[PDB]
Amino acid sequence: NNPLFSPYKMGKFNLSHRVVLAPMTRCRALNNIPQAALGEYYEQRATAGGFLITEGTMISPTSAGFPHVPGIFTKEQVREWKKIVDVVHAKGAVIFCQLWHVGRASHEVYQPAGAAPISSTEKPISNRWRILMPDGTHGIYPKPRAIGTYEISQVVEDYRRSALNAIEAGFDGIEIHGAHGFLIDQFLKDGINDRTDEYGGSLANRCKFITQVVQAVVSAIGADRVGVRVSPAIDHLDAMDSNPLSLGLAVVERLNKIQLHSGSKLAYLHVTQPRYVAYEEEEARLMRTLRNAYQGTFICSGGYTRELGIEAVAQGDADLVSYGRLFISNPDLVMRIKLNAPLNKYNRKTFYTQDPVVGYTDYPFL
Ligand SMILES: Cc1cc2nc3c(=O)[nH]c(=O)nc-3n(C[C@H](O)[C@H](O)[C@H](O)COP(=O)(O)O)c2cc1C
Ligand SMILES: CCOC(=O)/C(=N\O)C(C)=O
Repeated sequence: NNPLFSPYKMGKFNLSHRVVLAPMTRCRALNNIPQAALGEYYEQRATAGGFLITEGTMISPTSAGFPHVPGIFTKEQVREWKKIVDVVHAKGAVIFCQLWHVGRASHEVYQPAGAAPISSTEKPISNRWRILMPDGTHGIYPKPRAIGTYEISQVVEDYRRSALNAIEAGFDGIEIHGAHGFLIDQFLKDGINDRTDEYGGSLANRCKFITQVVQAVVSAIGADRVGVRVSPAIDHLDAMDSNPLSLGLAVVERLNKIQLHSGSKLAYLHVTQPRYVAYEEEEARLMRTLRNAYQGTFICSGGYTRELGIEAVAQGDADLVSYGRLFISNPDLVMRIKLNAPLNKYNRKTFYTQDPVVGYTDYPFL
């Protein structure tokens, strides 16, 4: 029997199988408003008892660094998300909204009034990386503005309000994007965070921001509706730490403590496999070390296949396995994995284009 199709209780959510739609930015949410195309896309991939995580979603007007990504900070956005959540729920799926602030991984073109993006630091991403522009060219990451503690508290409140908005739209929960060199990771990683106040220096201080964000959303909507994504070891946007495993374990310790204090477990911890990039024994052991340390559900992501996902669940390395690129090109990926049916190729050229159909909803079913 296939271990990916054993049921799993993710808190109060009864999942029928362990194949998860990973969060993926696709840039079809024109003008940051969820569009009907998103409803068709998520409906195609929804299954009864299956778990879906949305594309990263803006928590505020300054949180974007990609074109046409959805927000959930306005009532117009909430109204349009509600239509998408309804069609997914009609298929029996569980769906979480990923809350995403890019921090310094932005550009004047994505910021109100062309202002500088915000970060923990004034250090820019280096010129080894270039940002996708709305016209399909690539631009230069600018120097960010380093925020003070008042502004940090405002950003935490943006997460809190967005979590409440997600519940209003009908989402089952939210995921905190704390990975991949974006705003939260710019506080976590000692290769970025050069602060001398209470949010920088020590490992404890670098973990303060993610702790406050998670506590804020747990207080607002309940721990069992909150997932947290991190990537202590990742090659993306100059987000390195001198001791990735200790960083990961410090975050896990904080999450365990939040659960004890709240008297409830989070929905899950979601960790990117260090092998995953946008453009091996030590890697696997880092994943298992974090899993063994965390008191709760563990989702693994990054480079998984049918065989590797089966291995992960069978060996106890993870409870759930999220798939990205193969879910782009296989709307019925869950069914194909169950049947061991051949998978369709994906076309990177249309990952981030705006067409509501081409490269988005026109990948065929079996
Ligand atoms: C087009 C694309 C967009 C992505 N956008 C996000 C995102 O918005 N938030 C996030 O946490 N991860 C994002 N990722 C990472 C995926 O969630 C996932 O971890 C990765 O695709 C899994 O590896 P796989 O593609 O080999 O399955 C993205 C990946 C792709 C390919
Ligand atoms: C390389 C890791 O970064 C990602 O996967 C991502 N978002 O988190 C995007 C928008 O591609």
